[PDB]
Amino acid sequence: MNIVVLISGNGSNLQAIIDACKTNKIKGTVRAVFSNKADAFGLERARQAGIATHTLIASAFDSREAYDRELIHEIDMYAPDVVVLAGFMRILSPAFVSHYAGRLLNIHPSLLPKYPGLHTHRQALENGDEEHGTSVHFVTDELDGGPVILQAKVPVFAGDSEDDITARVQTQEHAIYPLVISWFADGRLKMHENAAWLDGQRLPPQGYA
Amino acid sequence: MNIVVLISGNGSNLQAIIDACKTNKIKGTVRAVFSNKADAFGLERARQAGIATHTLIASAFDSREAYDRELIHEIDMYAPDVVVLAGFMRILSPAFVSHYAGRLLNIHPSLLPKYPGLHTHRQALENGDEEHGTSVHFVTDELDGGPVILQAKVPVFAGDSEDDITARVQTQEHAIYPLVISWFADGRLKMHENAAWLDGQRLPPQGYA
Ligand SMILES: Nc1nc(O)c2cc(C[C@@](O)(CNCC(=O)N[C@@H]3O[C@H](COP(=O)(O)O)[C@@H](O)[C@H]3O)c3ccc(C(=O)N[C@@H](CCC(=O)O)C(=O)O)cc3)ccc2n1
Ligand SMILES: Nc1nc(O)c2cc(C[C@@](O)(CNCC(=O)N[C@@H]3O[C@H](COP(=O)(O)O)[C@@H](O)[C@H]3O)c3ccc(C(=O)N[C@@H](CCC(=O)O)C(=O)O)cc3)ccc2n1
Repeated sequence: MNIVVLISGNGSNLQAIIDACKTNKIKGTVRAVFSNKADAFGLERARQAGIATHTLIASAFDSREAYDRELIHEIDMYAPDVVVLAGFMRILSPAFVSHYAGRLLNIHPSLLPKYPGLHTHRQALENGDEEHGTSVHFVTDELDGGPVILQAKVPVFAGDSEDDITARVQTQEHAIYPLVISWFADGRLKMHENAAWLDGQRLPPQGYA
Repeated sequence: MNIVVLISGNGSNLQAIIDACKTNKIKGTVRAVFSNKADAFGLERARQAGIATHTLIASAFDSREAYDRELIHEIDMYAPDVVVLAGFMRILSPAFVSHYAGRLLNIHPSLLPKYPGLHTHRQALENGDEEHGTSVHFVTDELDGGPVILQAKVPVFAGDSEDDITARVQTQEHAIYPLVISWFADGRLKMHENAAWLDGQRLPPQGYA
């Protein structure tokens, strides 16, 4: 079970994945870590774990197509069974999505379909939401990004700051992302016809419940 | 690509495999190492590499069936895509072979079908063979042990001690076992109907040539 993780920053989710592989909770290994930002601390987490790292900077390519062409080329050297987006903040082209159809995962910090874009925590707090959360989903060419596999909700209280909420959501992420990856590694989770199936059961719109 | 290696001694072949996974020559990872001997140095090589180790001593079991039942139970916790026998000096039962059918590899220190048993080096020298070598094969419940995938031959000269020939063959082992495993990891090597196939072609009785 070869895992390739794509990141853009801190890498706390990447770390939770690395940790779960080490305990064998995830019966697999992170073979390589890719980042579109050279200064991402996630690259350091990978280097300290003895994991191969690669960085592709946008300015080194003259088109989004060329960038993804090289990205696919480099990722495939590791023969990934699953490609995991963990804080990767760069849109992946349809060609990339198709190439890894059914084996591309993403984690989005909101209770989809709400706040499908950027600044999710900011929006939750400013709109005074009572609940917030995160969603792990299969990435497809669909307009909504793909079928949700699992969500985690967290309460939002009056005094909470954006950092308070962000950290609270990330704690859930560190738990559900490795869990979802373990379901995939175990062959229990599969994507088919733009739908997520767990243990042969078609999952509802907001994931396993 | 999860690899589980079974050993009984030194572990030099295990090391060559670990090294090839590290360089990504083998697009996979050794997830666990099993030994039927607590004193095997190979276990130290594994521990130093941060690889989970397990030892199953024969005296702790009252039947070959019970021993293999536990071995299967423990190996499966790592969800191996390939089980690699590298110096494992204990016969595996038909149930074990069947359980890992098509994904069980072994390396034998002789140019099969010659000297299919023990003390191969001793025999090659005593009979005055001008050639000796090693054979990697898929393990099946057949009388010959399974289809040969690849062999490596070494010349034998007058004046060579059993230690000389053994070391010479060992050098070839370290080259061909990781190669064969890389072919399996790349999806190029498959076992179909007790025969070995590389790139869709049925391999010769004595392996790839
Ligand atoms: N085909 C496809 N489909 C999706 O659904 C994608 C989903 C994402 C993630 C995200 O929705 C943010 N949605 C995901 C998100 O916010 N991820 C959160 O990250 C944290 C990481 O924590 P950690 O590092 O401690 O683990 C975690 O808590 C995790 O939940 C998304 C979308 C667009 C852009 C973007 O327009 N980028 C511009 C550049 C912008 C700029 O740099 O200025 C571009 O030109 O491509 C960036 C991110 C990225 C690529 C995708 N690609
Ligand atoms: N079903 C099945 N089929 C096969 O073909 C098997 C093939 C083997 C390997 C071997 O042929 C030795 N043939 C293989 C062999 O000699 N391996 C060589 O080892 C070196 C390791 O180097 P390294 O450690 O530095 O990497 C390398 O150069 C490598 O090629 C074989 C045969 C019989 C016995 C045995 O009768 N054992 C008794 C007694 C056990 C005891 O005393 O405890 C038993 O009761 O089971 C053991 C090994 C083991 C289990 C098998 N099981």
